[PDB]
Amino acid sequence: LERFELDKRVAQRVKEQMDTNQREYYLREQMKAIQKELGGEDGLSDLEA
Amino acid sequence: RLELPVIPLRNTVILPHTTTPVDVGRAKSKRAVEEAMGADRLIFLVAQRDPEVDDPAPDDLYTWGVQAVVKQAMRLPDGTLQVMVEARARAQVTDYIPGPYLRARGEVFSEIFPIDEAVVRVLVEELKEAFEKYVANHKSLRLDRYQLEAVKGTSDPAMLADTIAYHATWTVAEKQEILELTDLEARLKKVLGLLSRDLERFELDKRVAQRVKEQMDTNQREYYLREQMKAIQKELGGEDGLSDLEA
Amino acid sequence: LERFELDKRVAQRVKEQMDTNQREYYLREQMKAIQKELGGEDGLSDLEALRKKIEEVGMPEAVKTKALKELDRLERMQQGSPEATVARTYLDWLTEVPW
Amino acid sequence: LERFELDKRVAQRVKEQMDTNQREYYLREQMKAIQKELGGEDGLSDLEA
Repeated sequence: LERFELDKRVAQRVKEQMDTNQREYYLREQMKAIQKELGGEDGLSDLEA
Repeated sequence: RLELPVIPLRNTVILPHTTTPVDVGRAKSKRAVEEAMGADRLIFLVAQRDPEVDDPAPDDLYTWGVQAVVKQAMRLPDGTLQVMVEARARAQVTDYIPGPYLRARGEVFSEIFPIDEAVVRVLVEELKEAFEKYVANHKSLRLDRYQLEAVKGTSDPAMLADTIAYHATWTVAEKQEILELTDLEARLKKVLGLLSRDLERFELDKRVAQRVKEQMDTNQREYYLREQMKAIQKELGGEDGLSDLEA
Repeated sequence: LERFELDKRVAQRVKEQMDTNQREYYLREQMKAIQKELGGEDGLSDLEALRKKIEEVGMPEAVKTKALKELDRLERMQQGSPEATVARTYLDWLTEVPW
Repeated sequence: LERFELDKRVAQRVKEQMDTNQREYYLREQMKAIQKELGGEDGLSDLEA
């Protein structure tokens, strides 16, 4: 029964690891989407200039 | 003019002519409701000082306010005295004799009256289409959707602004700068501008939601394609990255 | 008509400058929440003290635009680094000298 | 009563040391089977070496 309790415990730790990985991916793409919308006015790059 | 108890608040700003439940959950303040019934059942609602304190003080009010009045005599047996109000009109303070219990020496109401009413007609129909599509857009409001279909037909831009700008969330200092002028049709313009900024931030949210989704689908496509490349190297196999190692 | 419309276009620039820069207020508010949940604190109180100290000391406006082009390469990276700390201390050394 | 209190406490902490053994043992079982399926039985030979 201790073995089964240990299985539930590592099951929950697994699922939480997944969801923080997923949301941190989501939010870095949020950040860069917002970011290039902000830098929308300037589209000129240094090498093209 | 009849001095009235300024009954203290948590965060809620009231506009005139609106039935509103005020939940007096403070034993420093329910006795101010006893003093309100000892003051012709009358209230004078002045805004609580921002970021909140829990003390009725002279350093915990503002420089305007409105009067209200009891509608239900509701007791809650937990330390709260629920009062139903309806705000009258805007006035101010002659002598705020401080507290417990706080009062202001009451005024008469500030009485501004509409001229230039066809611009008000254009701005009421702009308000109408604006609030219409505001309800249609912001579904984070979860609003009652059976009401402006009933109350569209009136022309009372005071009461129109009251009930229309009442139900919807924008912050406390904006409630202040509506509450804190005698200027009428400019504050109607202010409400319309609030609606405009609502629609603006709505559409900017939409835009960055779409940029999110296309970056997601792009990364998934690029992963699928790099696996197509790997497996093509596999089923060519003569081009193994390995017989060079055995050689 | 012509003078009223001069004042009208003045109020047009008033409205659109308020719209645009309160709109960027909204967008940086979103970046506050995002940087919080990913890293530590509100970006460890970064890029807000620098942004409020560029506008207040001095300065010639070419220096100010030069600094605002250096805040934008710290919107792309904050981790580490052997790369972003050089521009960080560069703009620090810029903003701290007197005008 | 006192001597048998001593016996019961020392035996229960014998079971506590057995609980430490069961924790580290069973989790070591799980982690080495996972480390094996991340290996080919090599990556299991050379790391123990």
